[PDB]
Amino acid sequence: GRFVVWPSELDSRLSRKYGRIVPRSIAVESPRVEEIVRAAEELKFKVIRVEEDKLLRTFGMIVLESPYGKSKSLKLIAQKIREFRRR
Amino acid sequence: GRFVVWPSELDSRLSRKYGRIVPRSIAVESPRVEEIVRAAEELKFKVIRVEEDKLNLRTFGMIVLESPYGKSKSLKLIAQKIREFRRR
Amino acid sequence: GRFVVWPSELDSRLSRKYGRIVPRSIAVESPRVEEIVRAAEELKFKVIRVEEDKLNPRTFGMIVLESPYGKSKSLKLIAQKIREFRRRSAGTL
Amino acid sequence: GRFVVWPSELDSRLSRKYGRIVPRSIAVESPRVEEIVRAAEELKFKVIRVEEDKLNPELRTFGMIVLESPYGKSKSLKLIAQKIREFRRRSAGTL
Ligand SMILES: [Br-]
Ligand SMILES: [Br-]
Ligand SMILES: [Br-]
Ligand SMILES: [Br-]
Ligand SMILES: [Br-]
Ligand SMILES: [Br-]
Ligand SMILES: [Br-]
Ligand SMILES: [Br-]
Ligand SMILES: [Br-]
Ligand SMILES: [Br-]
Ligand SMILES: [Br-]
Ligand SMILES: [Br-]
Ligand SMILES: [Br-]
Ligand SMILES: [Br-]
Ligand SMILES: [Br-]
Ligand SMILES: [Br-]
Ligand SMILES: [Br-]
Ligand SMILES: [Br-]
Ligand SMILES: [Br-]
Ligand SMILES: [Br-]
Ligand SMILES: [Br-]
Ligand SMILES: [Br-]
Ligand SMILES: [Br-]
Ligand SMILES: [Br-]
Ligand SMILES: [Br-]
Ligand SMILES: [Br-]
Ligand SMILES: [Br-]
Ligand SMILES: [Br-]
Ligand SMILES: [Br-]
Ligand SMILES: [Br-]
Ligand SMILES: [Br-]
Ligand SMILES: [Br-]
Ligand SMILES: [Br-]
Ligand SMILES: [Br-]
Ligand SMILES: [Br-]
Ligand SMILES: [Br-]
Ligand SMILES: [Br-]
Ligand SMILES: [Br-]
Repeated sequence: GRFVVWPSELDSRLSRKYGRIVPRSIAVESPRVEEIVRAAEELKFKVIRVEEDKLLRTFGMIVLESPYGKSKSLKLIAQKIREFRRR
Repeated sequence: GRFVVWPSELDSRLSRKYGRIVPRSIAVESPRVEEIVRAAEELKFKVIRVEEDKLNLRTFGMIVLESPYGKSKSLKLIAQKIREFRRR
Repeated sequence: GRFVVWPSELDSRLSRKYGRIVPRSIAVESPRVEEIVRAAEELKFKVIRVEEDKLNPRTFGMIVLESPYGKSKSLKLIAQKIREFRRRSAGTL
Repeated sequence: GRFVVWPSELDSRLSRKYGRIVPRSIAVESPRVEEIVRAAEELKFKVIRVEEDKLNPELRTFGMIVLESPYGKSKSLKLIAQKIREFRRRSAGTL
């Protein structure tokens, strides 16, 4: 359905307590808003909103619409970002 | 622990497909960012980030919170506090 | 005209080099986005967009407004309105 | 000095009433936040803050940049606009 993706949810540098949701092996180090959006589009998810504030440290959020629930979508996104990085 | 809260997650005007997470009876109608921040503060959750963009005003936003509880339980507690504020 | 207001433009805590536009005596300490919005509404300026980001540590943002005056005059009027708001609040109760 | 750049200030698609500061021929069509940042960096300005919000009505964009420049804002906006025009000509392969 529709949900928010917060980059920390996919960040392998973080504990679950600090925001990571995906298993650390699936997660990637310091995922960027730009990478998440790129993956979402490759995965044919609809991008509803992308907000980014850079102060440079980046703070951001993405709202997505997907054929699947958030958990599954986050994994597909993390895997896609890993692909991007392996090339 | 730490997690994001997107207002649509506790919006009773939305189906689960369109973003709602909490049970529709606990959900509240059109929760505002300010309402969520106020509830979090009353619940002694730590507010880490609050972003809001308002256009023409239609609002878009997110809150990052630190809670002793997981997101599901925290969203429910927040919804209840918002209901309480509104009732006054 | 339509123009952006950046809160630092009227912040007396800041030097001109760091972004303050209005004279220091008219500027106010740490103007909040919400106060600028309230001032604009009392001044009958139309608010087109309000963006704010608050980070735990604090506040960043911008307001797009329409005003019958140029930006420089409008900033001064907003600063003076906020000064009035804060004073009215202080004397209350 | 430090100041804000609001992309509409240099957007040739807009009238002055809707926010455009610089002359229309210097302004460029729909300058993107990222283009302004790229221009500022090329011009040796220092970028302090960049905010952008993109909403699906591809996406409608809203944003602002805080910059530091040796020049006043009016001249900096013109320099930025003309630099973006140059980048775009390069991307188009038209000099
Ligand atoms: Br774990
Ligand atoms: Br989380
Ligand atoms: Br993006
Ligand atoms: Br949204
Ligand atoms: Br964040
Ligand atoms: Br699923
Ligand atoms: Br996987
Ligand atoms: Br989260
Ligand atoms: Br954060
Ligand atoms: Br939103
Ligand atoms: Br929970
Ligand atoms: Br629960
Ligand atoms: Br409760
Ligand atoms: Br402006
Ligand atoms: Br303007
Ligand atoms: Br406001
Ligand atoms: Br706008
Ligand atoms: Br700022
Ligand atoms: Br005037
Ligand atoms: Br524009
Ligand atoms: Br505009
Ligand atoms: Br004009
Ligand atoms: Br005009
Ligand atoms: Br012209
Ligand atoms: Br022209
Ligand atoms: Br032009
Ligand atoms: Br152009
Ligand atoms: Br164009
Ligand atoms: Br950028
Ligand atoms: Br050089
Ligand atoms: Br800033
Ligand atoms: Br804007
Ligand atoms: Br400089
Ligand atoms: Br100059
Ligand atoms: Br100017
Ligand atoms: Br151009
Ligand atoms: Br061309
Ligand atoms: Br040519």
